[PDB]
Amino acid sequence: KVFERCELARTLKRLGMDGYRGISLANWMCLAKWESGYNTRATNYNAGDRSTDYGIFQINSRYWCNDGKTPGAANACHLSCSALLQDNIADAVACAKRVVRDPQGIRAWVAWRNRCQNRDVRQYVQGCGV
Repeated sequence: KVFERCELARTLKRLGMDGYRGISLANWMCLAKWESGYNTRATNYNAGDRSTDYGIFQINSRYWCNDGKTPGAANACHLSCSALLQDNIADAVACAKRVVRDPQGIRAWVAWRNRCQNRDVRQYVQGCGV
């Protein structure tokens, strides 16, 4: 499913993402936008290390979810990577919450550093009523 901007903003707030571990809703929106373009079925294979990024937040199989084919990987979210390809984003959100509970926080995604960090991210939530 490809979410519309404000539709996603409202869904994320209801799932308790606003201010989670100090991360504002607009930051989560900026992350989803640059990671998948708000697309829940997005997958990206990394030929370099044999891992795959899954879903709206593009969560990596090396540490967060199990897909069976990634070498010496972990599954911190205790989920099949398939769970991160559903239209219902509850599982993806629960896993994203787990990722930021680590010391790096939102910095775990290099895309956030490149496209969101130190920028005016207000635009991602403007007019959405959140």
